[PDB]
Order: sequence, then structure tokens, then C-alpha cells
Amino acid sequence: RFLKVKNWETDVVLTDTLHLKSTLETGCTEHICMGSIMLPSQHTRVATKDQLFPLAKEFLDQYYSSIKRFGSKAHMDRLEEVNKEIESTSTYQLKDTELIYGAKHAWRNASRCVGRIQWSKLQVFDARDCTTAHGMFNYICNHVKYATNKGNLRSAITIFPQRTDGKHDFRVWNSQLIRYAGYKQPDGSTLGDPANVQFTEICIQQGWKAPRGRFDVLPLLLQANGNDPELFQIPPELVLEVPIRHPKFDWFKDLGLKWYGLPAVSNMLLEIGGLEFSACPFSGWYMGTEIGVRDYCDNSRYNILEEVAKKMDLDMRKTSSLWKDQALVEINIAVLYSFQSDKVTIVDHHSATESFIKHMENEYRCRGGCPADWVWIVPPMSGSITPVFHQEMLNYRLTPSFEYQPDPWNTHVWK
Amino acid sequence: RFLKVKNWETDVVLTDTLHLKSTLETGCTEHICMGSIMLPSQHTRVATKDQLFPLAKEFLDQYYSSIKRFGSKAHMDRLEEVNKEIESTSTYQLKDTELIYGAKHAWRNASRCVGRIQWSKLQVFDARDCTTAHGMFNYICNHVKYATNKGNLRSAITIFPQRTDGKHDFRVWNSQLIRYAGYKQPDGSTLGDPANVQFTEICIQQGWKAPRGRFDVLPLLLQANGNDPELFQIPPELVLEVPIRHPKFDWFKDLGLKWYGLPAVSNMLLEIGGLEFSACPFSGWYMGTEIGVRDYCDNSRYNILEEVAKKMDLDMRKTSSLWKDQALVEINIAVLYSFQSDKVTIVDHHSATESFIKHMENEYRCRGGCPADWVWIVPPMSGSITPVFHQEMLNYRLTPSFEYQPDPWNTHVWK
Ligand code: HEM
Ligand code: HEM
Ligand SMILES: Cc1cc(N)nc2cc(-c3cccc(CN)c3)c(F)cc12
Ligand SMILES: Cc1cc(N)nc2cc(-c3cccc(CN)c3)c(F)cc12
Ligand SMILES: C[C@H](O)[C@H](O)[C@H]1CNc2nc(N)[nH]c(=O)c2N1
Ligand SMILES: C[C@H](O)[C@H](O)[C@H]1CNc2nc(N)[nH]c(=O)c2N1
Ligand SMILES: [Zn+2]
Repeated sequence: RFLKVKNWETDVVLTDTLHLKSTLETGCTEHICMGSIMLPSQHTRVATKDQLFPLAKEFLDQYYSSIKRFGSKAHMDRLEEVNKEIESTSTYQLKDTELIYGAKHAWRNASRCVGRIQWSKLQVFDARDCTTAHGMFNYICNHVKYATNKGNLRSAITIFPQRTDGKHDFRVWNSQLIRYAGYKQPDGSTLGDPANVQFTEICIQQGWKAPRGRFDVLPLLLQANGNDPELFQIPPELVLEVPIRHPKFDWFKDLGLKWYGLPAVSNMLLEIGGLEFSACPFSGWYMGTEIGVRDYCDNSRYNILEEVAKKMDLDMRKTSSLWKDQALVEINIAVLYSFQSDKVTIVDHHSATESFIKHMENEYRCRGGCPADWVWIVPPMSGSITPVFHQEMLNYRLTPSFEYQPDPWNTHVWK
Repeated sequence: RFLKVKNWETDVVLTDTLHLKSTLETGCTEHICMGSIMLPSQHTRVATKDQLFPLAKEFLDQYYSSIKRFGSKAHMDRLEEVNKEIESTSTYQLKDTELIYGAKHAWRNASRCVGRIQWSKLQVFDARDCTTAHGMFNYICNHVKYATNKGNLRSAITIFPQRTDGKHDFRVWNSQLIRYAGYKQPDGSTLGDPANVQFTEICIQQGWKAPRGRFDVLPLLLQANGNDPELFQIPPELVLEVPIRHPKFDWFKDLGLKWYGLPAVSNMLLEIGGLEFSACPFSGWYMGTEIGVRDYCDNSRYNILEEVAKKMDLDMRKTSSLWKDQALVEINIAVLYSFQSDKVTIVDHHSATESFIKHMENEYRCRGGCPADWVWIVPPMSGSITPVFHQEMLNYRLTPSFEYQPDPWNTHVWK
């Protein structure tokens, strides 16, 4: 109730009181810790009219307290105002300013995100007036253009109409706005991104004509107000890409690798005051390792370690030659150098984890804590030589938040 | 109560029922996860006569069930036999075979240990007849000689008399049997191992004459039956060491690095059936990364990244040149090659984490689970390209176990 987290590389000590305001549950118990379960049963997402006003009052009480007007008349009138609208319609509508606050704090409370030092500079695009798949395509294009900003990336979220009944639900079926396609081969191996093989054939199912190459940017599949989703191709000039080259190894270009500049996740759900926004794509910029470690070297992904190590002339017989580690560092030096040479915003895992420690200092000071998931904060390479490896972290679930949600193609009453 | 852990690199699914037998607590709650707190308040260590028989009966019930004699007469007579001895003396004495079983299962249940595939081949040296610091020195020397086995390392534990009253307590004050000394300098920097700077001056306090070099093997500080601890120097021919060289970089020898062959931790407490063994050094062999990543590159340790990167001719201005990662992989290739060229048993983090997955399969099959701490299982470099990064793990505390304990010099009623 006044718990302490220690840093063991600096002996810095911090006191968490923010975990007291925590509301959601973790999945752990006194006799079990599930801190390494990937999609815990609590991190996923239907609510009745009854539970909705405590959730609104809870939200509005932090909102007005945050603009130095806690408990005043403007706050009490708004509590009553929402109360009455939840009487009338059994739901309610957020003010524009309450929507911006709730979105910025969902990101703030995302314990698995190492980038949250920037949480307050989030551009919020209100798309709650949207009604059709084409309207969503327009909103998403304007999002992609704004956030990309010619390589000077800017953080943003686009918020589509909230869930109401549950059957009229806006959904982006893509897991990200910009993703490369995955194609299964006759022999069984995979061209493109294996992660998206199931989605790539859903697009062909709905009528996509696939170029059947490596880095083919998938189309968007947009579902508006419960209707069946529709295909649209993002204008190519809006999809900024970085060809990957090395600042020593000239043969690195021959690999013919590239990645997109904009990481923009679209399959998650934003929860604000008890309201659920099922379509809410949000974007930032990449930490290098998400591309060069996970995207490029996960076994179940592009899996390029063996062909990079070949061209490096590496001892690939013994596991203990660390040829895998050795080729992994070159691939990440290449992604960083490539993005930087092209003036596309990217951050390295050293600078981003030093920034998160800096962020943690600020949240324990001006908020009394920072929910943080070590399993996810620690970068996927060189963990112990980044300062977050030695920083104890308390994980707890605060709201507003981002939550996972099932894929629409396994839950949609089709047609 | 029938929880499931998934592997996301293979889609292999396992069912944990062993967590049902769990007894100790984790530190997490429904509203908080402390899976990244290093020394949780539960992982540390005085017990009365009352709670001691459930703990014995609990232990003896798994022991006899494990040798295919559950609930027989030999088991019921032993339950009564211990019962009566706990009536008489309010403690009890383990059979030789109950001691070997309890020790092997403490290691089996160590969720932070990636090496547990070997848990059943542990050599147990019973030192419960010891009474003096010199006797302990003799037992520890025989341990070091046996486990080292001329570089063909063998796992072992030496078990000193159990705690009874609490004031007559056997303790090894060293954190490990073989550790390098740490000396503070006039300017403030550190010669040797910074980790041991506080211990190195306790030895000089008790009269150690320090050679004041880099890799000076500390003396042993042995406390017998509550008496004040005494200094003894391990015969140098028993301390096997590996000079560190690279299989490409000839300048790597110039660094003048070496490490000891035998990892043998002596500051922890073994708990079996409610009995507490305060001195119980145990040893195995090294995973490469414990030396080349943590020992050599932790900021608060030897911290050799900058001087390795210098001699590598690295771009050391920008953080995003990944010069740190690049020099870290060379240092670990060197430790592995050095130990192997000298026929000292070492394992690389790839082979050890593939073995642990293999181990996890066996424990979920023939035991119904495997307690495992992801925060500690995942190696400190190249996390995601080893199979444990993608393996969900349930952590829970089973007994017999190894526990942490305070340092004796902050708890001993001195003289
Ligand atoms: C500004 C640049 C940003 C950087 C460098 C960054 C970095 C990261 C990284 C590396 C992860 C782990 C991802 C993975 O391993 O696949 C992550 C997770 C996440 N990020 Fe951030 N991010 C940024 C912006 C944002 C923004 C703007 C939002 C939301 C508006 C956001 C929300 C999230 C969420 C919700 C998760 C994980 C959700 C979960 O699994 O519970 N991030 N971020
Ligand atoms: C056989 C070769 C072994 C290998 C390769 C191995 C490997 C490891 C490694 C890498 C760690 C993490 C250590 C660190 O990061 O500082 C660890 C922890 C640990 N090992 Fe093993 N180990 C071995 C044998 C043993 C044996 C024989 C025992 C006990 C009899 C043991 C008990 C433990 C315990 C109790 C911990 C962590 C305790 C805690 O923090 O709760 N290990 N091991
Ligand atoms: C906005 C943003 C930026 C970034 N640099 N990275 C991000 C990574 C994720 C993410 C979270 C969980 C799983 C996955 C992979 N599907 C990605 C995310 F939501 C948003 C990210
Ligand atoms: C036996 C054995 C072998 C090995 N290869 N490694 C081991 C590492 C530890 C260990 C556990 C917690 C903290 C520390 C560092 N003080 C070491 C340990 F107890 C025993 C180990
Ligand atoms: C903060 C964190 O709990 C602490 O640094 C832990 C993280 N994981 C670790 N894992 C291992 N194997 N060894 C360690 O010392 C640590 N340190
Ligand atoms: C098994 C484990 O929970 C899973 O692989 C997690 C581990 N930590 C991670 N950390 C990040 N940043 N991203 C991930 O996808 C994962 N995967
Ligand atoms: Zn937990």
C-alpha cells in the first residue's frame, strides 16, 4: 500500500502509491504469478447500463481533478448531466476534451509500452461522426499522412464511433494499417510475412488481387457499424518505406530488404469511462528492435538470420559460436542506419530505455507511480546492458486503457 | 486450477496442475504483479515447534509416494517416528535418503534456474556431523575438488548442520566459494570485482592480507555453530581458472582477463520439511552469459565494454551504432571458446534454453508442471532468438526450496 521498487544498477528507490487507484485485475494471485502469460484472460474484451455510471463518475472525477476543477459546479453538473443521459439512453457521449484526455491516458497507462515518455504529445482525431467503410478509409488515409509527416513522425490516434448494442461495431480488420502480406508456397515455406498469412488469404477471399511478392502492402479491410468489411488500397505515395542497407557491408543491399516507416496498430480496443471504442488505430515511431529483432529474426517471421550469417562468413556449425547473436547485431545496426539516413524517425533500444527510466522518475513524482511490465519493457536483445533490465517494476491495470479484442472474422455474424 | 501455458514460437500447449500442490506465496495479488521484484519479501528467511509437523508430514508424504510406497507401514511408522521426535526435541533429523531427495527437489523447484534439466544428477555431501570452522573448510575443499573434477564439472551440494535455536547457526559468509576481490581506489574507481567490495574489506577487517590485484581469489569466512567466523585460503591448485582469449582477435589476450571454472553459491538457505539449513553451498557449471554478460559488462561490475569496443575500432560516439551490443557478442564468443579450449564445462545460452524447454516438457508430463520465472529464465542477451523468450511460464513456490537469507554480518550477535 506504499510499495517500493528498486533500481539495482543505480540503487535508486521509488515509492508507488498510484497502484492504490487500480481497478482492473492482473491474473496473478497470492499463490501464482502470470506475469509472462501473453494474452491474459483479463487483457481482453459487453457492459450493461448498471455498471456504467460508476465508470463515468470514476473517469470524470480524474478529468476535472486534472484541470484544477475537482468537485466544482462544472464537475457536479457534468456528473448529473452524464447520469441523466445514462438514464435516458443507457449510454453517453464524451466531450471533445474528455476524449482527448481519455486517449492520452490510455497510452499513459499502457504498462507494456516503453515509449510512454511522449504520452502527452498525442494528436487525437475524432472520427465519431463516421458511418461508412469509405468514410473510415478517408479518416485512416488522413491519419497516415499526418502521422508520417514526410518521415518526421508524429503520434496520433483516430477514434471511430463507440460500441453501443454490440452488433453495430466499427472494426479495422488489419492488425496494423501498414503490413506486408504473407503467402504460403507449394513446398510449404512462406513468401512475405508469415504473421499475416491468415489475414492475407481473407483479403483474397473478399476479392483482393495479390501481386504475390515479398513486401506487398496489404489492403485495408474496414467494417462500419456492423456491416461486412470492404477492401481499400492505401495510396502508395502515402506509404513511406525504408530500404535497409549497412554502413559497412555493401552486400547488405543485395538482401533486398525494406520496412515501412509507420507503426500503427489497429486491432485493439480503447476503453474510456466504461465506453468501448472497437476501432481506434494509433501510431508512433519504431524502436529499432521491433523490426531488426522480432520482425526480421523471429523464427515464425521473416527469419533472415541464416542468410545474413552466410554472407557474413560465420561459423554456423556450432550453436556456441554465437553466429546468431553476431548476425542479429548487424541487422539492427542496418535498420537504425537506414531509417536515419532517410530521416525517418526511429529510436534505438538504448535511447528508448534510458528515456523510459527518465519517464518512470517523472510518473512516480507527479503521479505517484508508473505501471510497467518488465517482461515487455526489456528489449528483445542485449537486455542487461540497457537500464530497464535492472529496474524493478510494478505492473497493475489502470483505466482509461487499451485492451485486446478477438479478431472480427471469428466473432462477426456474417452475411 | 487447470491453467494453460502456450509457446508462441511452436504453438505447443501445456497444462499445469502442479501449481495446485503449491504452498508458499508469491507476492502478487489480484490487483498487482511483482514478478519483477528481485528479492521479494517472501523469497527470504524462525519457526516454532507447532508448525513443524504438518511440514514434516507434507514432506514425508511426497517422499514415500515417490519411491512407490505411499501410505504403507514404513510411511506411517516414519510419520509417527518424526511426530514423536518432534514431541521430544521439538525438531527432528532427516534420514540420509530423505536429505538427498529434499536437496534434489529444492533445485528442481528453483523457478529462476535454467539448468534444472540436470536436477536428478546432484551429488549430496552430508556434512551434518561438522562442528568447527576448520571442519567446514575441509568439507568445502573436498566439495571444490569433487565438483571441479579437472574441468569435467559435476553438480554437488554440501549440507551443514541445520538451524535449531537460531543463535547456533552455521554460515558461509562468502556469497560464493570462489569470488574475486574488489578494492576501492583513492580516485574512487574499483580494482577487481565491485560486487564484493563490502565483503573484501570484511576479510581485511578479520585480518586478511590482500594482494590487491585484479583477480585475487577471496578467502573463505566460515562460521560454525554461532561462533565468530574464521579465515581460510582455498589451496590454489583446487581453484581452476580459465584465461579468456578470442578465436579471431589476437589482441583479446592483452586484456588479461580470466574467470574461475566453478559457480558455487554459498549464501542461500535450504528448507526441507520445515528444517532450515543455513549453510549449504551448491555448485554446477556456468552458462556463458553469467560471465561474459553480467560479470564482465554490468555497469556495477567489471564493466569492460568500453575497452573492448576501443580495441575493436568501433563507432563509440552514437548510442545507435550498437557498439555496445557489438562488443558484447565478441566477449561472449571469447568466454565460450576459452572454457571449451580448456575442457572446462560451460554451456551457451542457446543450448541451455533449448534444454530448459525440453525440461519443461518432461516436468509437465511426469509431474504436471514446472514452476518457472520468465524474468530470470530468459538470458541477458539475445532474448528473443532463444526459445524461452516465446514460452509462457507459470511461477509458483514449491517446497523443498532454496531461499535467500540476510547477510550474517548484519544479523550476528558478535563478540
Ligand atoms: C511514440 C513512439 C512509440 C514507441 C517507440 C513505442 C514503443 C513500443 C514498443 C517497443 C512496444 C512493444 C511492442 C512489441 O513488442 O510488439 C509497445 C507496446 C505498446 N504501445 Fe507503445 N510505442 C510508441 C507509441 C505508442 C502510442 C502513440 C500508443 C497508443 C496511443 C502506444 C501504445 C502501445 C500499447 C497499447 C502497447 C502494448 C499493448 C499490450 O500488449 O498491452 N504506443 N510500444
Ligand atoms: C548444472 C549447471 C547449472 C547451470 C547451467 C545453472 C544456471 C543458472 C543460471 C544462469 C541462473 C541465473 C543466475 C544468475 O542470473 O545470476 C541460475 C539460478 C539458480 N540456480 Fe541454477 N544452474 C546450474 C546448477 C544449479 C544447481 C546444482 C543448483 C542447486 C543445487 C542451482 C540452483 C539455483 C538457484 C537456487 C538459482 C536462483 C535462486 C533464486 O534467485 O531464487 N543451480 N542457475
Ligand atoms: C504505436 C506503437 C509504436 C511502436 N513503435 N510500437 C508499437 C507496438 C505495438 C504492439 C503492441 C502489442 C503487440 C504488437 C504486435 N502485434 C504491437 C502497438 F500496439 C503500438 C505501437
Ligand atoms: C549452481 C549454479 C550454477 C550456475 N551456472 N549459476 C548459478 C547461479 C546462481 C545465482 C542465483 C541467484 C543470484 C546469483 C548471483 N549472486 C547467482 C546460483 F545460486 C547457483 C548457480
Ligand atoms: C529488476 C530485475 O528484477 C533484476 O534486474 C533481475 C532481472 N532478471 C534477472 N535474471 C537473471 N538471470 N539474473 C538477474 O540477476 C536478474 N536480475
Ligand atoms: C512468452 C512471452 O510472454 C511472450 O513471448 C512475450 C515476452 N515479451 C515480449 N515483449 C515484447 N516487447 N513483445 C513481445 O511480443 C513479447 N512476447
Ligand atoms: Zn505477478
